Amino acid sequence: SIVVKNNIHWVGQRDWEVRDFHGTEYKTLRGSSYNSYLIREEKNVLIDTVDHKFSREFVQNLRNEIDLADIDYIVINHAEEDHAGALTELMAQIPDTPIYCTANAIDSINGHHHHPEWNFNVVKTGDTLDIGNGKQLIFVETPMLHWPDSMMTYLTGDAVLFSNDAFGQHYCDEHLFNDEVDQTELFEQCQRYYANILTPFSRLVTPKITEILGFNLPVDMIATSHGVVWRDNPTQIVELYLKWAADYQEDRITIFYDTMYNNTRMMADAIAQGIAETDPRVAVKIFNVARSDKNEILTNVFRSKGVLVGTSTMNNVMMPKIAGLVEEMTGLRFRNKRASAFGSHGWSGGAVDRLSTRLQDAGFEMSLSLKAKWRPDQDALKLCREHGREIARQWALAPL
Amino acid sequence: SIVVKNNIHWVGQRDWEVRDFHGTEYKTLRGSSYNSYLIREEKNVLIDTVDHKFSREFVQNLRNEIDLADIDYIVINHAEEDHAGALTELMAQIPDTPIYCTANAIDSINGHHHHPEWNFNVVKTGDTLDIGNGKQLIFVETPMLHWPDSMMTYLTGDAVLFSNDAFGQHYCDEHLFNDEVDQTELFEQCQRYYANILTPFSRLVTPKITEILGFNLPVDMIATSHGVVWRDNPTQIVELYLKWAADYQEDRITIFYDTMYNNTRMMADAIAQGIAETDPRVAVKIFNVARSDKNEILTNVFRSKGVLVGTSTMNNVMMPKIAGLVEEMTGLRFRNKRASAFGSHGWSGGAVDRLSTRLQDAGFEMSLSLKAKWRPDQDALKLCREHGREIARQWALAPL
Ligand SMILES: Cc1cc2nc3c(=O)[nH]c(=O)nc-3n(C[C@H](O)[C@H](O)[C@H](O)COP(=O)(O)O)c2cc1C
Ligand SMILES: Cc1cc2nc3c(=O)[nH]c(=O)nc-3n(C[C@H](O)[C@H](O)[C@H](O)COP(=O)(O)O)c2cc1C
Ligand SMILES: [Fe+3]
Ligand SMILES: [Fe+3]
Ligand SMILES: [O]
Ligand SMILES: [O]
Repeated sequence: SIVVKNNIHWVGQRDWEVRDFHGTEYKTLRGSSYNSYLIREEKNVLIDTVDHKFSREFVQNLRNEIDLADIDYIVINHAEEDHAGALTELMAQIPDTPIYCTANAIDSINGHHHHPEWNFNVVKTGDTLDIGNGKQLIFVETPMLHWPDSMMTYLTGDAVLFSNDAFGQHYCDEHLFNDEVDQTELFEQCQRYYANILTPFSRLVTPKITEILGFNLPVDMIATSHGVVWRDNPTQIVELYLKWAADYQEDRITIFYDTMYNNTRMMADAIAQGIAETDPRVAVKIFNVARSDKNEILTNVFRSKGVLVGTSTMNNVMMPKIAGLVEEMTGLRFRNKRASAFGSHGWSGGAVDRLSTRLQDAGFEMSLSLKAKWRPDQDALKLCREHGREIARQWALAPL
Repeated sequence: SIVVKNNIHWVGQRDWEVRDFHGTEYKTLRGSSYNSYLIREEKNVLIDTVDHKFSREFVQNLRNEIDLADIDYIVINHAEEDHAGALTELMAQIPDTPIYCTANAIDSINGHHHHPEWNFNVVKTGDTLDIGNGKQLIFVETPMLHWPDSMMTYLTGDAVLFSNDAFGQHYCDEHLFNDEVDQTELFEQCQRYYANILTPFSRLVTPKITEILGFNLPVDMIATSHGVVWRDNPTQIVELYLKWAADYQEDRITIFYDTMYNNTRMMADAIAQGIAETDPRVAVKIFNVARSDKNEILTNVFRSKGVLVGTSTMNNVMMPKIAGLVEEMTGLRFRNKRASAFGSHGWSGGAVDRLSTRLQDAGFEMSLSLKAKWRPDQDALKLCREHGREIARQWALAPL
């Protein structure tokens, strides 16, 4: 274990190896950690657990810290596999230990573990749990941030906000605190996490933060369920979350596509040239969805004012990886972003129009599409380059 | 080179390494070959070329066989990259050599190579090209089998049908003829090819074969553009194509899904049990689309009377790999097949209904969906098992 502050002990698990989250839809290229906390005051309180893969390690490590029978309360901020996976193993040893969680958490905990006989205590925003020595826990409901059952737990005196998933990131490191790790890598993992997971709930982020700020609770540390404990200027990640939630965009355009004979790739590169020579302020990124990291593509979409998506026509429809990515973007609900579909075809085509419609269905404001037949010659490449110019002029944040 | 028959020389290229075709949408697990043929009678005729990766090897190997200036005619059955990729390199040495192809091939050849100054000769069904010694080429147009430009070339006397893509397969072997290779592996690669490439054009296969049969042309060998030369009972692959084109299905059900916490997987396995204990005649296959070979999944769909597709709800939509696969199936146009969508959800769900609709859009006859919340308990697994029973009864090819 590691001392977070005073009697707050980190009893979690580092994961140097993990690469796949949520099936294979989130790639953790820098590993992750599953943060669990044991508070030892007059009462002993366990906050969350860890991923099911480390269930036996978690309980054994917990035994080394404390007699399991001496644990008074268990707090479940969020009943996802990677935080509540070792719960069954733990409750098998101490089945009478009370669990404090939201009403929705009773449904999600019972939904996986199938042990409704456990002693649940529904908490709502403002509810308190005294743990002695003048300290108490204050619970804050945060539904759909990012699950119906989600909440945060605040510890008075020590002024530590146990935020669970919120403000966390998938970043594995031997050091626990934010000021002890690589700042660039930390930011990248934080932004990657928000972009790929929290984007659809951005409308809920600012009101909830505003609500919490109204509570006037001092914050010395933010202890999340993933990655570092924020202790040095801890509200920096809160400020980032406020920025990211406001339909975030930079002067940036992301271009991605799939291609069978590189015809659409040729179009994509020419489009990029047209943009770059029209608006020097715009940053451009290009990805082949079949050869690139999907989560990196989505992080760039999140960062972009607009996107261009390319596909050739394959059996009268679009290429499947493009269809898959557009479906996923539809779920993420990007806002105030623009889009244009492009691609090559052999005869009757149709995938470009089909893609433009689905981009619109995903919530993008659509500009005109760009089409070409077979491999673009010099004349066709000029048209693609002109398309990039036209797009750059239209999507300009400012004149010229 | 290798002697196919008499003065017909195989001047193609084996590809032991290739794993990706059409971007990454076709996995060639047993490599492939690109078959090109040089006929040396009174006239010298080159039939097709090879993939662009082996362009320099192709021309050099061709030089070792014949003075390039002595090549009289070039026949392009089909102007796809993997057959016309070395054409530019070749025509750079012999630019005056006439090219015989369909009208649509002029558009596809010029579409990639951008050399309209080449000497094209449009051929249509029944047209002939005398090459001396009492032998002639007879051309047969086969539009949308599988490209607009596609055709076949028949050589009289030797009775060899140069079928290009048709009846071919991605199977790399040192031996050239069908009777010299592993028969099981040959069948598997043949069926994999038809299922993943030719399925949407099945309605065109039987009429074209019937037309060709009416020509009463003797067939000693079928020399395709991929894999083996059919010399021993060569029409066996034609008979397979007739079977496969007739909305082919076996008493088989394919189940595939994606899952984040294995909840949908649990449903899939229970569904399979219900099927197996209801109808012993049905063969069942189960795939996780994120962990399986996509082309194998599609080959099984092709072989199946029906499918069940699983997804959990992810940000109010379906999992992207499932969305991608359903798009691809929409393009393949499977016929006379049934489907049922299933999956787990956390709260409001919606992906199962969404998937059922898109399966219907893909052309499947839909049965009722199966839904469950979080991880299925014993009661829920009984319902899933009952769903498999109900599906097995409904999709029964015969009573009981
Ligand atoms: C398997 C396959 C299916 C195709 N289906 C269509 C089609 O349905 N309609 C069409 O216009 N072109 C079709 N084409 C032609 C491609 O769209 C054309 O080659 C395009 O220029 C390739 O673009 P890309 O290199 O970006 O993949 C198909 C090509 C392949 C290889
Ligand atoms: C990233 C993520 C997003 C989710 N979005 C939804 C949703 O929008 N609606 C819903 O009902 N459940 C949602 N869920 C809950 C899952 O559908 C639920 O956990 C389901 O039982 C998982 O099924 P699986 O194990 O087959 O993936 C979401 C879960 C995750 C991890
Ligand atoms: Fe988490
Ligand atoms: Fe081919
Ligand atoms: O999580
Ligand atoms: O091909």
